[PDB]
Amino acid sequence: EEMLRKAVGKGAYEMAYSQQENALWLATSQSRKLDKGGVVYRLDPVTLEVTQAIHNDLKPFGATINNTTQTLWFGNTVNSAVTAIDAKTGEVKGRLVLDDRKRTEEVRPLQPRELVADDATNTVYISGIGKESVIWVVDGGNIKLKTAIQNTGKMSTGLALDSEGKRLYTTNADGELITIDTADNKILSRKKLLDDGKEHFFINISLDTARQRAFITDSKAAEVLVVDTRNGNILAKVAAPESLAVLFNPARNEAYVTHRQAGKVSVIDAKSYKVVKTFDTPTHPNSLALSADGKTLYVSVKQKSTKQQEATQPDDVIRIAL
Repeated sequence: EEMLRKAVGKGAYEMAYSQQENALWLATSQSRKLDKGGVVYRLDPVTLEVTQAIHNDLKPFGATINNTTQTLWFGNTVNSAVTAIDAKTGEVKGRLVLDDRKRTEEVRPLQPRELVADDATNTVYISGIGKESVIWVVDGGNIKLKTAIQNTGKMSTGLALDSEGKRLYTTNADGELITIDTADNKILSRKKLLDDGKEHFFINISLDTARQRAFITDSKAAEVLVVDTRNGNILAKVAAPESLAVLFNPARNEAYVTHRQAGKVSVIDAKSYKVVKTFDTPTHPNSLALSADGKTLYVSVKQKSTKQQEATQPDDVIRIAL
């Protein structure tokens, strides 16, 4: 319905929402050439006005929040690290380097991508992408590395957590869905979701744990997958443009999907498995966030920026009253 576009800053990416603080956070990397480090912006959930600017010496990209500890967790992609920030005070609690290797021509350090927090065990799971990706398991209590789950495939970007079921899911560029037992950090199964001889980059995944199903985006194909998390069988193929982020809303039984190249956001009705609404978010939408009540959707919208020519305008956040 009602849409509000608000400029925040350059290099906007992922977001996190806190009902306790009644606030929204946006990770910004700022200018890649002029700025060393980045800023995490605290935003008014109604007006999107900056209510706090947290300067970071490492650029933040991915974002998640532990609702029990009220601790924000950000992925430092270009530094192979994760940052913990107190959501109430805004103080940086500490950082952990996940790949301290120096970059050469043969050595390419793994970079954090997605982050999910287990409020029950205070555990942070971080997807470290690369040729041979991993899942980093971080102790939220003392910001220390517990272990690194091996062999998640090529560019295993996706990450979603089933806290009660003790199941962790990740998706990669090998077209497979990987299920992990969080009780011992071991891969329980992996299944190639499609056997059509086509290339499939499953970038993101969002869970409907109540019905044991997952929504998975694909940047190489023009359809969003709905998958049964018990066996990996495909429940539906929703026709939509090439997709990046996906967020399921249990309060409305809908899934929202960003289309970077199309410049749009799709609303997928999870009962009929059809796109019932498309939001106009011109110029590369990126990440999604929902208010606690499921009534407000937040979309980070990025300007066109290249490796040679950066954007001269800041990125935006769009607030959509559902």
